[PDB]
Amino acid sequence: MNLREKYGEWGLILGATEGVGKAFCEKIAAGGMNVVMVGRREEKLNVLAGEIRETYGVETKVVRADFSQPGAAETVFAATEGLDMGFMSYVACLHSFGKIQDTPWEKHEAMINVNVVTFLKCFHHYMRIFAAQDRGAVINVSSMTGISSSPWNGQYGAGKAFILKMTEAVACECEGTGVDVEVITLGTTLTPSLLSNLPGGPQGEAVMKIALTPEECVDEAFEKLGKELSVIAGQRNKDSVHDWKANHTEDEYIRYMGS
Amino acid sequence: MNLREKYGEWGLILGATEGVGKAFCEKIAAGGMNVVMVGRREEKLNVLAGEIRETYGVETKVVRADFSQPGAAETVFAATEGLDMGFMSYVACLHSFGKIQDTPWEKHEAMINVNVVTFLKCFHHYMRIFAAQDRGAVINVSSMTGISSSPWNGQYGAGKAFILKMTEAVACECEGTGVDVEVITLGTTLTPSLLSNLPGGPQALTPEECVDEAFEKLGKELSVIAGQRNKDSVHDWKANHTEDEYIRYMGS
Repeated sequence: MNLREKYGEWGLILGATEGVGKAFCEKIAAGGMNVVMVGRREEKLNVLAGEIRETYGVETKVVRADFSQPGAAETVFAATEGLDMGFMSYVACLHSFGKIQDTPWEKHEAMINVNVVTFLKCFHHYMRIFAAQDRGAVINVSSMTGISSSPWNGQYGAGKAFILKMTEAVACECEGTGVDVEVITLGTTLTPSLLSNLPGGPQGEAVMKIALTPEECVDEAFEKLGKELSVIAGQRNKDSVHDWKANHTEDEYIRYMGS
Repeated sequence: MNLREKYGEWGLILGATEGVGKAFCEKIAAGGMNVVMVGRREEKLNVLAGEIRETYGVETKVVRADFSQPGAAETVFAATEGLDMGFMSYVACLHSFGKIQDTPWEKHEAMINVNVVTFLKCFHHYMRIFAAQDRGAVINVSSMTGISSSPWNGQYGAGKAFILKMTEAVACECEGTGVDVEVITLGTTLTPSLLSNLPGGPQALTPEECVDEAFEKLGKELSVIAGQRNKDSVHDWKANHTEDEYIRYMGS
């Protein structure tokens, strides 16, 4: 049985053009689902949509929305109305370097909108649909910064922790229903974002000993969907988190991040 | 002698706002030079200028210029006219992920302008000034991609190799003159931009460390690779492997 048969006709990827987003689109398309792909870069989404259609033979719908902006979620809801929905993933994230006081309120609000408000509007709306039909799946993406905290980029971890804890709660609520919910928590992931800050050196190599590909993250999330509630992607990351939790104080972990 | 006494009154940092550019600004201000700080993000430049004046008590001149655009160099030259110039560093770079055919021509021409044309215009203009007065210094910044190549970001490596080999040539030309020229080649450097892309660890040199090494070797060494590990890694790629293996490794 494939994802279309198990969960429903269309899957919604919220933040579809970067690495992990793109890999979600490809995975659900390979699983037979038609793909609603959402993000701010419409041209890039259109290219990806054509690639998905040509590679997988599924239908696509491209929705331009900026998740930092008011009305983004409503744009999405209008785009999916009348579709048989089987899947949602919230992938988008916004962070911004700076101490709390050095980041202007407008940017803080943008981050709240991406990581908290648009996130929850979408999660709530599609959970209503999935719960009413007693059928569907959600995999939301968090970050190890949601566990460690993120000094000098405080809202990264704060927002990702909101996503983590909200999704953990809902994952538990859905046990023994027809809706399967999971949060997958990512560490350092191989993106063009990353590679373009790795211009050379053995230190460039040292990052790949602990970087996962977007595909391996998505593969692990789907392997555990409906079995585990809260997953840390990759073995090394699981063990690293466990060693921080078990053998160090909270302060040591925070301070390590801030060092 | 501090930098002021050795080379001259004003230093010009082309690409002053990001990590390495900022480190150059602080270093030359610490060495007693007034700082011409150039880049596209004028608000950010003004903040840095304020910090430099506040900390070091040197003069600053902020020049808004976009090095991808024609006439950027000529904007900078107008700003430095009448200043006693001692130092220049070309720090700015522009890269763009994609196979050569997938990058639009306009973007290719922008990269050419940032990495080659504006670079060389500035290098030529300020070398004329330094050579005529027989004093001055230039430290240009290259990248290990200029050595390895950069598959899926071809113009980055190509442009950085242009900067590398041009600066190497000029560094040699200046030996035994009052002008000291150096190229410092950087690998992965510890910046906020890198750290934001390492959410799960590890949590390399800092820009400050790279700039410190460059100034330590200025007038002694022509072409420096920043950091001991990077020097050893490039040696081993050069000595123990074919050129193709190194290229394929970067592409993998």
